Amino acid sequence: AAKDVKFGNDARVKMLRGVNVLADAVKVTLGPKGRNVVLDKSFGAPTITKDGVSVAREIELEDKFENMGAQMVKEVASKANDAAGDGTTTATVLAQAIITEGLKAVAAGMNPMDLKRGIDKAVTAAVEELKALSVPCSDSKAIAQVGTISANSDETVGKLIAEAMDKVGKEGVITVEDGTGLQDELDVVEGMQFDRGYLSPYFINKPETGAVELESPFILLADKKISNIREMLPVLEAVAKAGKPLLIIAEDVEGEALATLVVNTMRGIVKVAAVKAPGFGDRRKAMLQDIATLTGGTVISEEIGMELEKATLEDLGQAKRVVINKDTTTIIDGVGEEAAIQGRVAQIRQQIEEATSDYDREKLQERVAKLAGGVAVIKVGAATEVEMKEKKARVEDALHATRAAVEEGVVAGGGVALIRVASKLADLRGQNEDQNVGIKVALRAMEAPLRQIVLNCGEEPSVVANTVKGGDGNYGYNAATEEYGNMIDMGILDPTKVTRSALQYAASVAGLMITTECMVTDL
Amino acid sequence: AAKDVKFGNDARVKMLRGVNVLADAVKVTLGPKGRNVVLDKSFGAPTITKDGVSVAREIELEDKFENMGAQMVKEVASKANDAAGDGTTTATVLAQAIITEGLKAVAAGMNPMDLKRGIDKAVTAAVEELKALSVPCSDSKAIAQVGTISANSDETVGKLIAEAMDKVGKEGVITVEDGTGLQDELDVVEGMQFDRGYLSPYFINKPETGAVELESPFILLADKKISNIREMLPVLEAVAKAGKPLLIIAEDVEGEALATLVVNTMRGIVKVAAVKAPGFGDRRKAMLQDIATLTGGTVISEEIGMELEKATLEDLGQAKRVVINKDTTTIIDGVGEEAAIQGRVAQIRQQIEEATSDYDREKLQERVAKLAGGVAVIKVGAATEVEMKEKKARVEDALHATRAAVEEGVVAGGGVALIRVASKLADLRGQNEDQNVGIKVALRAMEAPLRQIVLNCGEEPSVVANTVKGGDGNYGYNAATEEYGNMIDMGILDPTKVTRSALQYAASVAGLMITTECMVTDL
Amino acid sequence: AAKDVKFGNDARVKMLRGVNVLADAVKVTLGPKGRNVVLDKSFGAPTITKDGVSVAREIELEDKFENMGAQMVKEVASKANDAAGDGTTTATVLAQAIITEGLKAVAAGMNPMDLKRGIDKAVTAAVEELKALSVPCSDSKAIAQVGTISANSDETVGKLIAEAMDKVGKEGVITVEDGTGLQDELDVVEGMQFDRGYLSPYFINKPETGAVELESPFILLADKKISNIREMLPVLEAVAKAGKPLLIIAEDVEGEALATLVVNTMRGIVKVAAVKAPGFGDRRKAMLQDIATLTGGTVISEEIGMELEKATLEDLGQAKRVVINKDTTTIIDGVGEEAAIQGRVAQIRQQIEEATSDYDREKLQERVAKLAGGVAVIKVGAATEVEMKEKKARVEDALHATRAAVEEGVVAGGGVALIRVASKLADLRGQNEDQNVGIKVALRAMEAPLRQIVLNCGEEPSVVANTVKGGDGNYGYNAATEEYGNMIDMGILDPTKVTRSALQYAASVAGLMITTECMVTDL
Ligand SMILES: Nc1ncnc2c1ncn2[C@@H]1O[C@H](COP(=O)(O)OP(=O)(O)OP(=O)(O)O)[C@@H](O)[C@H]1O
Ligand SMILES: Nc1ncnc2c1ncn2[C@@H]1O[C@H](COP(=O)(O)OP(=O)(O)OP(=O)(O)O)[C@@H](O)[C@H]1O
Ligand SMILES: Nc1ncnc2c1ncn2[C@@H]1O[C@H](COP(=O)(O)OP(=O)(O)OP(=O)(O)O)[C@@H](O)[C@H]1O
Ligand SMILES: [K+]
Ligand SMILES: [K+]
Ligand SMILES: [K+]
Ligand SMILES: [Mg+2]
Ligand SMILES: [Mg+2]
Ligand SMILES: [Mg+2]
Repeated sequence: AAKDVKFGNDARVKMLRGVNVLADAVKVTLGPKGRNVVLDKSFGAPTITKDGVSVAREIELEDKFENMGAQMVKEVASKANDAAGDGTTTATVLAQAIITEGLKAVAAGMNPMDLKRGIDKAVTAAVEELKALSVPCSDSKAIAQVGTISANSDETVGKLIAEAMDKVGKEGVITVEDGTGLQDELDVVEGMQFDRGYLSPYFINKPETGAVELESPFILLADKKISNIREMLPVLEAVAKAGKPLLIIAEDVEGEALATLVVNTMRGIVKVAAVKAPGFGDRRKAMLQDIATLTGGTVISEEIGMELEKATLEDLGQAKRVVINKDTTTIIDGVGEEAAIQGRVAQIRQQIEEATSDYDREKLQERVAKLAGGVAVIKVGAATEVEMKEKKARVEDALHATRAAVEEGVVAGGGVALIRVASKLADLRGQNEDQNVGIKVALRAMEAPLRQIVLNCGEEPSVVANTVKGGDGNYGYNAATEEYGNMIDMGILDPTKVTRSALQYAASVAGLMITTECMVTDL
Repeated sequence: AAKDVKFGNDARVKMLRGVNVLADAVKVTLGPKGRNVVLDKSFGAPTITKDGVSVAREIELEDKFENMGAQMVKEVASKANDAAGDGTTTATVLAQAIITEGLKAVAAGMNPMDLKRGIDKAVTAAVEELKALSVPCSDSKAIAQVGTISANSDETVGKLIAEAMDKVGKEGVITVEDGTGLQDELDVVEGMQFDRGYLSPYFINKPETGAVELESPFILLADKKISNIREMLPVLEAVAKAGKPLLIIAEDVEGEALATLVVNTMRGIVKVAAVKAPGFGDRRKAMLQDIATLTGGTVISEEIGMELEKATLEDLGQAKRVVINKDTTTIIDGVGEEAAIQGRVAQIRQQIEEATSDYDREKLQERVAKLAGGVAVIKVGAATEVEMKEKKARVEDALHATRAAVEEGVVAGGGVALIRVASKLADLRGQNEDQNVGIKVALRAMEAPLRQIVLNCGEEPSVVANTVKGGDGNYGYNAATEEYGNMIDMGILDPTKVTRSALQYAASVAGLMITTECMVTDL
Repeated sequence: AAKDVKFGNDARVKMLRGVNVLADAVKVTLGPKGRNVVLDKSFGAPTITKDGVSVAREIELEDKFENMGAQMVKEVASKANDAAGDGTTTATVLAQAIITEGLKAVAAGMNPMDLKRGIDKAVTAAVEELKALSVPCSDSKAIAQVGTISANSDETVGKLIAEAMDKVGKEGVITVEDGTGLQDELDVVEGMQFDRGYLSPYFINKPETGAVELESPFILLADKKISNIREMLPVLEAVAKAGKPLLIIAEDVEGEALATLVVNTMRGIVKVAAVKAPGFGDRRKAMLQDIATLTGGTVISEEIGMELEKATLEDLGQAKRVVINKDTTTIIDGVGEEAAIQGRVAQIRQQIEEATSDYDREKLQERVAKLAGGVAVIKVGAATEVEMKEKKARVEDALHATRAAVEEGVVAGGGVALIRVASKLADLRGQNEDQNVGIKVALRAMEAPLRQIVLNCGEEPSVVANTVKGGDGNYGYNAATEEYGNMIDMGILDPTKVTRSALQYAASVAGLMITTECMVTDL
């Protein structure tokens, strides 16, 4: 339609106003003294959340240019959540700081593309320095502390994540689920996990988490590809009568003749989903057989000659809970048979003892790790649904933070790591003066997380920032106890991946936004 | 769409205004001198109710932030009703008191997260002190008094509930249904009850009670699920000939080829429902056989070879009334042969006389308890429909309260138990000063139920609260007779579960609500 | 008419909003890095001013409660201007800080009357500590530095004021008036000054400074008070034909038959003013004789028999410029006769050498000091009228500040003195806790001038405030050079009277305002 076109400082201040609205709503949640945000939901009760990305996703403005800025900066929280699942508030705070300082430099007549280049150079240097001063979470062994910090100083959540990592392994699969009591529970049970996603965007359930849940579902397995509808239509009727939702693990499924027909068949009463099969050839068949044995099902094949028309409900597999996400799909609890599971584990161990191929060896080691470790389910204890959603979000944040910590390491929390890397980059220079000003903009924005943490505590951010900058190493400000000390010793640890990702995404988006002179939107 | 975003005290006062609107409407109903609320119904006559959750569910505000506050608080009454079925007004009163005091503390600069932690610590301590203060309802033997208090001092309702618990046992199943006369009736008849729910969210009938009623229905039983629904299609038409609702008890039934098709088939004249069967394997088959014998029906099986195509209406089961709820589904009066029921009971008793396995022992004991106890139906007597709805709500409250009393115990009513536990927690302290303020907020809110009860009587709540606090034990204030005395002696008994649940849910929601600094809603 | 009535926090936030509007407009002008405010004038060009009281007087809000707050704080700048003629921005900043912190304490449930009592106790203690901390400007001898600081670091203005004080004495009268060139001129000329005001409030000219000006005026002197109007009507006609404005000096004149008649006679072409004469009886006659000899005029008396009807234009006195103010009326330049002036001075000196009465001695010494010192005139040099008004305001501020400095002493500038006295009052306590919180409010608000000075420089106020508080003595922050050092050594000196008065007026008004629970205005 007809477009409103704005130029220069008018467009820039409107975009900054939108960025500020989103970033203020998100930044009120930063740190231990960060507060909560109520998001009105079109379905049911409002959501109370301390998660930056949840607040960011819900922000949309009446003013179109302000909304444009809000959406562009909301991309920062979205990317931070997608990458690290944590630090979305920090990423938003950093993006707002870079935007504000860069727009100030633009108003000083400097070339915004050179400012963007300086910001990018500073952020590359800072990512290198973050890697340099990162400390492995195996050496530090503070997975509980990382989980506690990421769960808003909830020591019980961090202890639970630490116990789950001690039980199913630091790389084992852990899933956060809604509990039934008022207490958080940890249950290590038998399950399977494969890194595959749903093949239909309309499969998403009523919750907007992006992943679908199947309660006591029906597992279907097939290594070959079927053509005719009427061949497996009686199987569709049998599934429709089993009472348990259908999850199909096949090589690949379209939506032209299967998803469209079923979506025109239902109004949404039963959630039927299909997933891809990791690997190919012999590996796909062997993983399918393992999944069938875990769930008590069977896998059809051309060589076997078994047809789906003769398949019964008892022949097919059954589970208790399945979580299907784009990144990773996990069958949480498949009944199957414990003796069968143990026998399959022993058989795969014997196969390891037999085979010698390097790729086969590593895939068999992955298989035995998946089977022996099982899954660990953390049931969130909460008296109400709003408390359940809040605590589950915090536990998922702690889970993501602990995974990122054991993957990439830890650094001093409370914004201290960014302060230290900015201090180490004081002598960084660019090609020209505008690049140097962009570098200074990035370095000053690197203090914004600590300053916002301190602002949320009601203290004076400049004094605390100066005291931290005057220190060295992991010296910083415990905002919970409102006192200075060694951040590592006090247990305030941030995953290096979370900090690095927040900085990188904030920098990319914000540096792009400071280079804008014109904005085109609808009237 | 575009979002209105509010921050700090403006958001908090709008949230509190919504909370106050909902809580005032709910709280006018508290205590013996509490009054009624008329809720306008889009269908039929308005509903007159003294039930806090009924008033709460009907509250929705034009202002969006006030509406958010109202919805969050309405969650308290919803959770209290779901858990204890009583005390929703007390839960709302407690939530409003916690929110008001906690928002006052937040306005005093206190960190709301620490206030929430202090509130949670105080509420955990008070739950412990309520458990300690609780007295078993078997020892006290005041089920009639509990039912009388929960029925708004209706001694006839309490006496009826006491007689029903004396006849079918304290754990026997009791259903409240509309009568035909102007007097309340108690009828102990043969029936069955299994803890299973409906498999379709659209199965809810015209009444919004959440449980569906089938009048003189037709019972269908099956332990195995056939593939295609066209096989029983003749049985479906045979059912469609006889105007009896079809309740199908099976292992599990989906809805994407049976419920969706039946929804597209009929417009809702006569209803058909499907439910799960308790147990699995042999236990499920035994339960289905028992239900069929109670209702005079038959159970199909693969081993038997009896196909549904040969099934007739006479072979299938039949009942007089069935109430299907998510928590528990009960067949009130299955139309079956009395001699057959007695013979089945004798055969089962012989099975106890033969069986010895501990799990089999307990399941057989449950079977004989369910069969011998039967069901007790309370026919609510009322001249008009509005009086019927009001009295039925009160009798359901009394039933829930008596169940909670025989389950978890009783305490002094009139808010005296919360006053006593708050007095016992005067020396409770948290980690810091804000946590201590949160504890004091929780303790002061624990007085709110008694104060609101006294306000509804027109007396001065502070004087009565001080007089009660100056006493000890079960000393409190009979608001019906407007005089002080031992609450247990005067029969003002509250179930411990009801009090504890009201406190826990009010605390969870209100503590989360005082921690909000930003609110995002539609414009 | 009909009244809008607001209560509690709604009234308080409206009042605070008005206070904030006025104080923000005023506070943008504080310190060496303070900027200017453009005030729209209904007559002619807008005025550009760095004066806090000029901005404050021009502020009036559409909202009535915000306007009430604005008027109440505008009283602070008005009182500071009336008392010290300087520090009105500091007084406004202090008042805003006291109001903000005190309203925060009121929102914390604290008694505002006790907060006001604590504020008053802290401010009394701080006035005492300022008196102790003050250093005489005779010992320091930094009148040039005081004038430079008060003229917004205009060293030329401070040097000019210092030269004028060296010439006509520190107590000699100095008048700032518009020049004709682009350079500031200092002219020590013969004149007189008596601490008397105009007898009519309608005499105020179009300029709003409150002091009327007569260009080349005609001086009339009289000691005896005649009754009728026709007696001096020939004198009035002689003045009307003379062409020079009339300034009458007498005992006392009403306005029933003279001011009203002269107001109705003309429309405002040439102004005619009447003023009191210093002293009484013989002293009044001697003062009138001295003034007449200075201006070349004559004084009528009953004993002399010289009637006003016989007075001629040559007999009456004449001057070149007259400025009349309520506080003090000064005849700037009267022609008279130099030989007559010298003869009168010698005669009065001989009278001193003759008489011996202590009161006569002191009055004669005052007379000879006034005659010998004469007057100093500072001609403000500016190319345009807007620059003229701005520079004249700054020179008048410097003049007032130098007078206050030689009267009451100096302290460290840049808000350092208030910081030091707040540090000294750290252990001050009141009767109760609310009084102690009021004391803390006053002590925190006494940091506001330095913090606003630093904010106007674009630096971080908390860091500079902490650095200054960590220092001792006159150590502070030169905001012009942006570096720390001894405030006295760098010549940043504030008159002790200016600082003390700003604190006292801010405290009185702000403490009264924090005690308000209801506001009544027009709708
Ligand atoms: N006690 C503490 N003292 C100081 N800083 C702390 C403390 N606890 C946590 N932090 C810091 O607060 C930040 C985490 O706050 P928060 O979890 O609200 O934001 P986030 O991780 O950036 O985003 P998200 O909302 O996506 O989780 C990290 O920088 C962490 O190191
Ligand atoms: N005669 C009485 N004297 C004093 N308190 C009484 C008396 N009768 C009942 N109460 C008290 O009144 C409260 C019950 O009020 P009411 O039943 O209206 O609300 P509720 O139990 O909170 O919730 P709901 O609306 O769901 O029933 C309990 O605290 C009970 O102990
Ligand atoms: N170079 C300087 N460094 C630090 N502080 C300074 C400097 N020059 C002046 N100041 C301080 O700035 C303040 C004067 O500011 P300003 O004159 O604008 O306001 P004011 O005196 O409060 O009122 P008004 O507007 O009526 O003159 C004093 O506290 C003075 O000591
Ligand atoms: K956050
Ligand atoms: K009620
Ligand atoms: K000023
Ligand atoms: Mg986090
Ligand atoms: Mg009740
Ligand atoms: Mg000044």
